[PDB]
Amino acid sequence: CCELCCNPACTGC
Repeated sequence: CCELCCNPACTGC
């Protein structure tokens, strides 16, 4: 998770 994206690629917010 980066900020809002908790996907296994940081592209799922």
